[PDB]
Amino acid sequence: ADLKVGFITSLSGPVSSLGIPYEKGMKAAIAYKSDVGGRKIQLVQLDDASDPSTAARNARKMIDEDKVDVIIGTAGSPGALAIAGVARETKTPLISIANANLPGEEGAWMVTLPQPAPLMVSAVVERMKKSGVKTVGYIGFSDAWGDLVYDALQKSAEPAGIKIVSNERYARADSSVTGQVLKIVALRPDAVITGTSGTPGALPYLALAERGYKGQIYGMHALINPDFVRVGGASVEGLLAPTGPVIVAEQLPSENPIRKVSMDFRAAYQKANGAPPTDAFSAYTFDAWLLYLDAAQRALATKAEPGTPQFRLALRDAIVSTKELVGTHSVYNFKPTDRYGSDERSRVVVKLEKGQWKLV
Repeated sequence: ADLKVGFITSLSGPVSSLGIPYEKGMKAAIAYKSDVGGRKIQLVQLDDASDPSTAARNARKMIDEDKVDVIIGTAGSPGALAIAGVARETKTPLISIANANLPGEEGAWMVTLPQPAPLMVSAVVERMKKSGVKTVGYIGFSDAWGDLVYDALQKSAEPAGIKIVSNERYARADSSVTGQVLKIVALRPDAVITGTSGTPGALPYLALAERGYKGQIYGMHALINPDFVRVGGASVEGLLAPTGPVIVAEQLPSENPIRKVSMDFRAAYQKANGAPPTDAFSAYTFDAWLLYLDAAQRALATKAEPGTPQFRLALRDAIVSTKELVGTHSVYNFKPTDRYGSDERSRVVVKLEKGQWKLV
């Protein structure tokens, strides 16, 4: 009989601008393949309105009523963590497409697809190494994302002998960052990296250029989007950042196995949505589908019947032991005790040139 899969994203509320791409990634996925071992897949979708309490109610309804075997996770981290808790309580695996870190047994029934920030930071620290960087200044948000980037910068740069000379912060809604950037320029670091996201992430770069900074400028994958690019304008020219390789698949060498899968994704996204994709979030949903397709195939070989707790366990067990699954964002290798499955193949460094991201 058929195979039921749950899909929760945000089509309303403050993370709809990510839940909409996520859904487009699900249409691509369906266009690429919609059966496992000859068995059609029935998708059960609900909208969490960017609300975590609603995401958890949605999950319970899919699990208790529709009897889905798995859920492919939602557009924000709060909602993803909410589903993760229902995932554990109901013994139903979750494939999270948002960066959700729930370590230990509490997260035994989830995996997290997006690359963890330290793996992304290490990529641009490696670029600093070959670029002659001996001093780096940091400026980032005064929240958990700013903290995480700076902590990963400490743990990656200091072992490699790069001195961090500034740790300035600012709030997301701040209009000015002049004071902080004045202190950074005075230290004359060889490079400045920021720990930011969205169009507020452009503020420090605009300040550095008005202040006349002629060093290298770095930033995170959260800055890879056309809105940041045009707000940054000339001030972000030459910006170095890590990215999941799908963004620049057409530039990848042929030995990079992510090029072929990324190209399959672009064609399937083209077929279902009418235009080629340019965002990272649709690609995460694709990878989640690829992971489910592969893990389902293996769980079906165990003779456990879909729609039963036993198959839910088989599917979880297959997901969290996946080996060498080539996706658009990573080559996924999962172990039961770790929520993440990305390694150094999960990211490349790009440079912003004439408004385009170029593989370095």
